[PDB]
Amino acid sequence: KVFGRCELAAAMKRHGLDNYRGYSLGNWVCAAKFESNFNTQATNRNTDGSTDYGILQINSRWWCNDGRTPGSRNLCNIPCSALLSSDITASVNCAKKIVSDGNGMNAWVAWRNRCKGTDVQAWIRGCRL
Ligand SMILES: [Au+]
Ligand SMILES: [Cl-]
Ligand SMILES: [Cl-]
Ligand SMILES: [Cl-]
Repeated sequence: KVFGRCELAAAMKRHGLDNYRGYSLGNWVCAAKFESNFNTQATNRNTDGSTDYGILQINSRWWCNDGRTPGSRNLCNIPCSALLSSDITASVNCAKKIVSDGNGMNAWVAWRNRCKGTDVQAWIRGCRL
């Protein structure tokens, strides 16, 4: 599913992601933007042979199982394909565990590169939450 900007922002809230580990909601929406352009079915291979899955490009090297990433963990105890659902509970459960990993949102290279320090509130502009 391709979520609307406000649509995702509200789903993320209801799921507790907003101010999670102290990252304000527009940090998340910003991250989802640049990782997946809001598309839950987004998949992307990395040079190391692992793949990133879904709305937040959760990586099969440590977080989920895809059956093809050699030497890999499944910290979120889920098959990577559940990270492609239209309901984002699974990706969000997993992202909670990733951002609690010690480096916060830096774990999303794209967040650090494109959202970190910018005016994130702009991503939840005009939304009814
Ligand atoms: Au959801
Ligand atoms: Cl594997
Ligand atoms: Cl949802
Ligand atoms: Cl932090």
